[PDB]
Amino acid sequence: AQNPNCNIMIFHPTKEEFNDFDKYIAYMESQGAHRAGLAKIIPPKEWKARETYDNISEILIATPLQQVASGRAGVFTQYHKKKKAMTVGEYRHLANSKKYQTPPHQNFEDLERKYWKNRIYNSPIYGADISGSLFDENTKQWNLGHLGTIQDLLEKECGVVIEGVNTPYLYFGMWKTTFAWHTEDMDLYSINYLHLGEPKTWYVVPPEHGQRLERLARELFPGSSRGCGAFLRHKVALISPTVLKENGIPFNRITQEAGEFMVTFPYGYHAGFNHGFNCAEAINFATPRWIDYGKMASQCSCGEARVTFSMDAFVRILQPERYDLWKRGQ
Ligand SMILES: [NH3+]NC(=O)c1cccc(-c2nn[nH]n2)c1
Ligand SMILES: [Cl-]
Ligand code: NA
Ligand code: NI
Ligand SMILES: [Zn+2]
Repeated sequence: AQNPNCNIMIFHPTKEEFNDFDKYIAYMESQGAHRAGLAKIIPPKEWKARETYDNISEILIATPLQQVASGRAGVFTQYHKKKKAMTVGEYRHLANSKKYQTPPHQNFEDLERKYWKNRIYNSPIYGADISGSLFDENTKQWNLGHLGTIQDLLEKECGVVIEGVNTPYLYFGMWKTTFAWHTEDMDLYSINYLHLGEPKTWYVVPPEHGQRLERLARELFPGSSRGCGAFLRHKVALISPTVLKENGIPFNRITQEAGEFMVTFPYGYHAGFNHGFNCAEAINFATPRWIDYGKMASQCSCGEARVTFSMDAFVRILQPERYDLWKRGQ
């Protein structure tokens, strides 16, 4: 059995191995990468996403979000307060201001300690889920806007055409910008590229142990759990590595740097934070191995989670018994 301890694996594909995306995902899984929930892929030296990042300043962040915490340093929720629009250039200047800039620190571990000690006392601002892409159209390898669609995957595996599209999103982060514990919609894969800037630290729970995390979350956020049987779907709960370790929850951590890809695997819970101003791009995707995870994915039907149009078909076809109840929550 490959990677029995569910360690996060790091891959260094050659330029030849970088041609066929699906093939490489399958190769990583043949090595047990998925057991960890998250893998890092370092592109070959011959590859680049686009020529420069010199001309990105005019991109608009239509609704920046201020992430306001409640709770305690290691166990907190965050809610997203909407702010007035601003450009990426304006956001970059804000991230670098004395109020929001990354503090002096010795190494990634010192910064990690400062994050978990101090995050709740600040409210960082970020740009999230901005449809768009920064890959140049001439980048033919691992271009996140040119991947096979989930709708086509389902059609290929199960035989029926469905409506819906699948396009990338941009994220602009600053110090302490936080992504709460979650799996992807319908327990899809994700792929995540860090285009520019400071690092992003990730925490992940092996898929085989996701229920352990759920059980702990239920204990630590008891009101939220009563409100929804899949409340981690809401993407607002944080639990620190110290608290995870105290509670015996299996997990791993890794820092992604600019120029690196991260893949999350079906039912791999993840959370993390940004070290300073950065830009990432991400998209969900599927493979044949996802289908069984999609069939079995929990769903939030309390109303809070969101309205993702593309998800409808996925629930409708894979989860017919649940569909009407889920559709009401939409
Ligand atoms: N699955 N991918 C993610 O959860 C992900 C991808 C890119 C950026 C972020 C993110 N970075 N800061 N807040 N959220 C999350
Ligand atoms: Cl700090
Ligand atoms: Na470990
Ligand atoms: Ni995610
Ligand atoms: Zn819910």
